[PDB]
Amino acid sequence: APDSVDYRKKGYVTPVKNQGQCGSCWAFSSVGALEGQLKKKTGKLLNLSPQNLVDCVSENDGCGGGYMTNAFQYVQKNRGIDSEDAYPYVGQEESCMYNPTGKAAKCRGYREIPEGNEKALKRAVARVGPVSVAIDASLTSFQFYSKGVYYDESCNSDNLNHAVLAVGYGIQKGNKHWIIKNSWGENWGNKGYILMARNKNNACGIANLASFPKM
Ligand SMILES: *C(=O)([C][N]C(=O)[C]([C][C]([C])[C])[N]C(=O)O[C]C1=[C][C]=[C][C]=[C]1)[C][N]C(=O)[C]([C][C]([C])[C])[N]C(=O)O[C]C1=[C][C]=[C][C]=[C]1
Repeated sequence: APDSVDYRKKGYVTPVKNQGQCGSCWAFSSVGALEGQLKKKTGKLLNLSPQNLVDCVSENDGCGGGYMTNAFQYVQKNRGIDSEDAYPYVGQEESCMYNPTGKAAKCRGYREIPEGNEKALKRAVARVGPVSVAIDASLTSFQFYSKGVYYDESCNSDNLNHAVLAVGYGIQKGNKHWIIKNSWGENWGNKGYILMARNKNNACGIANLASFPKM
């Protein structure tokens, strides 16, 4: 059977969102992993609140930045994250307004992935599901991508600036690839997604800041 898994066609992933002018890609990513696990456990997908993370994870910078692990730690220590209808995305920073009633998910910790480990990452996405990863997105070839398996010898594994979410992997045609869910509306890349090279020596440092929440 094909060495591939694509969570989109299993109801594990939600519609592609646009982050706007807010640097909350880390919030979208975190929430993306939370939704994947939700579906795994409860069997039903629901849209979680990225804004809830933006305004409440004080350990992070809000629209300035943040780490997914910090957002995980928050849903565990606060025990609950609202749904989108319970705490809509306003495209900017505002006072934390967690509405306990609107809670739609919980998590009991989180697990990282060995820095620079693509084999282990494959195993995670295969075993656990949608993993939150961070890559170097500061590159024009990446931004105007439209189709195919993305690869550029200048993607810097040391400059992780954009958080994203791995929804699977595969071989489009000869080339191994990580199926990525970006957060720049669905007008970007291939309807919101982008296939990135897999096994071509830790391309873009996709496996350097990976993690997954435990549920
Ligand atoms: C993300 O939101 C980061 N934002 C983006 O990558 C881009 C910015 C652009 C300059 C490429 N997107 C953006 O601004 O959206 C605008 C837009 C919307 C729709 C269409 C087009 C454009 C938030 N990420 C962070 O804050 C990250 C967190 C993780 C990557 C760690 N912070 C970061 O990378 O800096 C700190 C850091 C230090 C050490 C190691 C890793 C990270």
